[PDB]
Amino acid sequence: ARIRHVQGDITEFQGDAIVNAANNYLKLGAGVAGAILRKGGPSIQEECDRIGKIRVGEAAVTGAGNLPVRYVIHAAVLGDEPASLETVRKATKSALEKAVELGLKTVAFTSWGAWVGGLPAEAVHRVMFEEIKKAPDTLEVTGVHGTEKSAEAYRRALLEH
Repeated sequence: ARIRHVQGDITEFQGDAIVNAANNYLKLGAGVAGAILRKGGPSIQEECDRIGKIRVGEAAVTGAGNLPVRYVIHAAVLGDEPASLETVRKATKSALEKAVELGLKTVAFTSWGAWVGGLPAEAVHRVMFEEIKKAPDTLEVTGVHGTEKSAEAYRRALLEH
């Protein structure tokens, strides 16, 4: 799938879905998840509770409440097991699979930086980008970054070569 990198708040993404990095228990806390629970509203955690625990490396879909997407795809990168490059690979793949199953066209991810601090940053990026590349061209993926400097740096890396 094609990727485009922009600066923004992922909770303001106007497309079909956002991916929320998650624990496998599917319980929301602070950060992106906190913005989701506040701006999305109570229905998101309520539906996560309905789904129940999933395995690390899996994903699960909820509605998005008052957010301007249709779905939140929760990607379980850690929880009852630690994050690894394999859990990152699996969770990314699983999230993309849910998007494809739902027949979606536009899906946003963050860098997942706040979930992978003990892993090598460049390898995390490589694993995620490889999974996104393998996804069908029926998907357009947006990488949402906190700053313009970072968004542009990610675009720059796609020239290289």
